This record gives sequence, structure tokens and C-alpha cells, in this order.
Amino acid sequence: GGGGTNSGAGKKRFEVKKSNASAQSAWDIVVDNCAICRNHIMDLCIECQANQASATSEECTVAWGVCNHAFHFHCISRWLKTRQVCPLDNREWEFQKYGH
Ligand SMILES: [Zn+2]
Ligand SMILES: [Zn+2]
Ligand SMILES: [Zn+2]
Repeated sequence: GGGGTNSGAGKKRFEVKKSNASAQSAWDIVVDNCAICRNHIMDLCIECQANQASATSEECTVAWGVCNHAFHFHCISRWLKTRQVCPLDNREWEFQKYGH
């Protein structure tokens, strides 16, 4: 057998914060808010806060997903109306608990 070469320092070139585009990455997905409207969990939705929801303003509508997801029931219902899969998981959405 044998060994490798000895890593020598001093061959360092000065690095520059240099990127073609400022969009290095996106932001992580959160279930403590409704990603669909991008409003806080179990609270008022997009328009709904401006709209003046007439039921509960504490919570417009919320539903939990078996897939460890949390969205607004309103938002997820519209989503499901057009899509069969989670906006985040890209897996078929399943209702854990929604209530009404
Ligand atoms: Zn929502
Ligand atoms: Zn709503
Ligand atoms: Zn899911």
C-alpha cells in the first residue's frame, strides 16, 4: 500500500462573493401557515381578511393533512378542486381532520 500527498496551504486564491444571479435558493416550506394563500395557520386567508370573513376570523377554515400537512380548508379545497396532490408533497392529498 501507500499514502496520499501532503495537503499544502498557501495555494489559496482570494475568493470573491461572485454570483451571476441573486436568487441562490428559495425558502423552506412551512405547515404553520397556509402555503396556498401564504397566510398564517388556522387564521384568515388571502382575500378573506380584507373580505371580512363571516364565520370565524380567528380561523377562516383549516384542515390537516394525513401527510403531515396543514393548510386552510378553504385554500386546500380550491387546490383539490383543480389538483389531486399536495402543493408541497406532490403526493395525493388526504384529509386528516377538517370538521366542517
Ligand atoms: Zn390559506
Ligand atoms: Zn378563506
Ligand atoms: Zn401532503
